[PDB]
Amino acid sequence: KVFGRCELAAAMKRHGLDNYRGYSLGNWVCAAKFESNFNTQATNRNTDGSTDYGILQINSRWWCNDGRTPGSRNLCNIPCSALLSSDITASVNCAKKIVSDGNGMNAWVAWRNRCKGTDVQAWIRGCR
Ligand SMILES: O=C1C(Br)=CC(=C(c2cc(Br)c(O)c(Br)c2)c2ccccc2S(=O)(=O)O)C=C1Br
Ligand code: NA
Repeated sequence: KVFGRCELAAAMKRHGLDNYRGYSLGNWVCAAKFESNFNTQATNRNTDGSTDYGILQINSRWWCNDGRTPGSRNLCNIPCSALLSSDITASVNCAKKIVSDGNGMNAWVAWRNRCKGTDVQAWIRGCR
């Protein structure tokens, strides 16, 4: 599913991401924009053999099981395919674990390089 901007904001807000660990909703929408262009079926194969999955491009080395990332963990205790669903619940709850790592949203390269420090509030402009 390719979400609309405010459609994703509403789903992320309903799922509690607005100011989660201090990160305003716009930060999460911005991260999803640049990680996946709002597409739940986004994937990217990395150099190390891991794969990033879903609207927030969550990685199989630590967070989900795809059966093809040797030596990896499954800390969110989900198949990586669950991160591709139209329903973003699994991606959101796994992201909450990630952002609690200690490095916050810096875990998302696209957030650090394209959202951090910018006017992230624009990403929820006009939404209810
Ligand atoms: O006592 C509660 C009550 Br009541 C609600 C909630 C949640 C919730 C709340 C709202 Br409101 C909502 O719109 C959605 Br969707 C889920 C929730 C449930 C499962 C997983 C994550 C959440 S989380 O989103 O809170 O992380 C958790 C506890 Br504990
Ligand atoms: Na894994």
